[PDB]
Amino acid sequence: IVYKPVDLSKVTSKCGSLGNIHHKPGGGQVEVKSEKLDFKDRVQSKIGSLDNITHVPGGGNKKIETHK
Amino acid sequence: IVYKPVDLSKVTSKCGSLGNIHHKPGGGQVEVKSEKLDFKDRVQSKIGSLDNITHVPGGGNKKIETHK
Amino acid sequence: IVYKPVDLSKVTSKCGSLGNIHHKPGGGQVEVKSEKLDFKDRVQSKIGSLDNITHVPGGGNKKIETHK
Repeated sequence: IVYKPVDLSKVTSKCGSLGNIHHKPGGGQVEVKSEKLDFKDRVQSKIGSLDNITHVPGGGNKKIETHK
Repeated sequence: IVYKPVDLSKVTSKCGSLGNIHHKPGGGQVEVKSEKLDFKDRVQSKIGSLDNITHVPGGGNKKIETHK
Repeated sequence: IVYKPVDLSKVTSKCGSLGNIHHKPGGGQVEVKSEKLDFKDRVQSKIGSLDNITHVPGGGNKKIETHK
């Protein structure tokens, strides 16, 4: 009996922002004015002219193999 | 009995924003005026002139290979 | 008995925004005026001129193989 399985296989994930070009991007003025506001539970707020956001919860790899 | 399976295969995920060109992208002025507002539960707010978001929960790979 | 299966397969996914050109995209002026609003439950709000958004929950790959 000769048992010589060969695995050269590639499992690859390229997830998120990759190889992009952003030439001279520009956010104009942002102006937020607030008066007599009332809040009675949690507040999350974000303010800003130019944003570039990447989230990657994904992109995981799994490779299960078995020989008998 | 001679057993010589060969795997050279590829499994590629390529997910999100890839290889894009943004050339002089311009966010205009953004102006937010808020007066006498009442909030009795949770607030999320985002304010901005130019925004670029990539979100990737996906793009995962699974390879399974069994030999008997 | 000789057993020599060869796998050269290329399982591939390309999901989201790929290889686009955005030449001088211009968001306009955005003006939001709010007065005397009541919110008895949760609020989510995005305000802005020029948003690029890519969301990819999908694009995953599964490969199963068995030899007997």
